[PDB]
Amino acid sequence: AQNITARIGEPLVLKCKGAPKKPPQRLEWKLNTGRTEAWKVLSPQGGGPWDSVARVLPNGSLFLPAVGIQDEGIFRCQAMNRNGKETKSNYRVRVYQIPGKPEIVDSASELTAGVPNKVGTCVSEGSYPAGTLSWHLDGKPLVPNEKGVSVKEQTRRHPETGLFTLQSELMVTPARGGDPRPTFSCSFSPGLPRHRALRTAPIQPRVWEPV
Repeated sequence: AQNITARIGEPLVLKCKGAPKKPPQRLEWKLNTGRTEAWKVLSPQGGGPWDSVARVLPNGSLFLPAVGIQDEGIFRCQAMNRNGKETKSNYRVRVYQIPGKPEIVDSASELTAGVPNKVGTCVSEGSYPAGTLSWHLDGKPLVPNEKGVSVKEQTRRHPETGLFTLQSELMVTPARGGDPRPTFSCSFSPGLPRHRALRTAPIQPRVWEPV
C-alpha cells in the first residue's frame, strides 16, 4: 500500500493506475474508512450520499473535495485495461492538522531553589494527530523523573471536530547555587514530520534562595 498524507479540509485525488483516460471505464473503488461501516464500493456512476464525499472522476480517479479525520483508511481501485488487462491500486490515507502556536499559562514569576516549583503549563489546541509537548531548559530538553523534573500531561479530544488539546505542566527542583535566571520553553512536535516543531515564547523566572 502506498501512503498518502493530506491536510484536513484540502482536496484529494487518488489515481487509478491502468485505467482508460476517457469513459466508459471498467473499474471500482472499494474503501474502508471511518465513514464506511465495512467495505464501501464506489462505481463510476456512483449515486447516493457518497457523491458529496467521494466521487469517481471521468478519468477514473477518486476525488475527495475536503478530506477529514473520518476519511483515514484504505483506498483500493481495481481497474480493467481493455482486456483482460487488470491493474490494482492500494492507498493508505492519513490526515493531519497543524495546531495554533503553543501558549504557556500559569507561569511562575519567581521560584525557590531546593524545593519543587510549578514552572508553568503549556497548552496546544487544534492538532491532529495528537502529538507531544516537550519542555526545554536553556535550549536543552528536560526529561521526567530526573533531578526533580516532572510533568503532568493530559490529552483531550474535541467531541465535534475530533481535534486534540494538549496540556503539559512542568515542575522542577532547582539546584541551590544554580542558574538564577534560567530560560524555559515548551515545544509541540507532531506525529508525522509533516511540519516543523512549534515553540512557545520563553518564560524567564527568577531563582531566589531560601532563608
